[PDB]
Amino acid sequence: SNVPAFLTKLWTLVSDPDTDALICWSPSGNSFHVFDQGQFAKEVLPKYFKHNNMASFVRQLNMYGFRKVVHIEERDDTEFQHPCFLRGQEQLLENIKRKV
Amino acid sequence: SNVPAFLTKLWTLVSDPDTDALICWSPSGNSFHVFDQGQFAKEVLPKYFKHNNMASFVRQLNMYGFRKVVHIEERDDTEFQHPCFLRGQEQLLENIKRKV
DNA sequence: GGTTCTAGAACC
DNA sequence: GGTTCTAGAACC
Repeated sequence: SNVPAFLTKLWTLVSDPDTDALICWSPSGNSFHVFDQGQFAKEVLPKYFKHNNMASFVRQLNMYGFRKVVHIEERDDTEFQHPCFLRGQEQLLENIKRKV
Repeated sequence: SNVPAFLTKLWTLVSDPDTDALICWSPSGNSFHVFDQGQFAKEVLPKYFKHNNMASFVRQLNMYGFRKVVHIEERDDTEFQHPCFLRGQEQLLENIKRKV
């Protein structure tokens, strides 16, 4: 396949029991969460990407069409969502498209 | 004076010995640094602002014309700068202007 | 106005 | 293309 390396890395990042303490799939599998935003940034992002910044990780998620899921009004949790980014459906990452 | 509350809060945030471990003036006084970005976010921002997010703190700094100082190529440090935001010159915060 | 979310554009 | 920096616009 010729899927972008961001998405195969995201898939791996999320899909990793050892990682699940800081970023894991939602129990249904239609979204993924990230806890302790700043530790994840510091302790996980560099092992997959060429930086250590949540800001820059998020920027990609937006560029590939992901949208944050809003938690409405403590709870240091950030969740993201894309229709073709589903736990049972790895072959759907091919269908994701970065906007250029 | 009728200076915006963001800037009086920034001034206080930076200018506080107890805070200086996570955000302090540059030794000359022409800029301010922030260390351990994520802890500052979590442990300081909420005591001055209605959130706990660096992203949203930065956004204001940009809105009031601050510009990040680039550290060029480990070093978990972020520095910001504004010509009318100087340690000896509190009365110059009146001269700062948010773009609208 | 402050906060949050997303995106533009420059620099790699 | 990925990263960084800043800003637009909607929602409060």
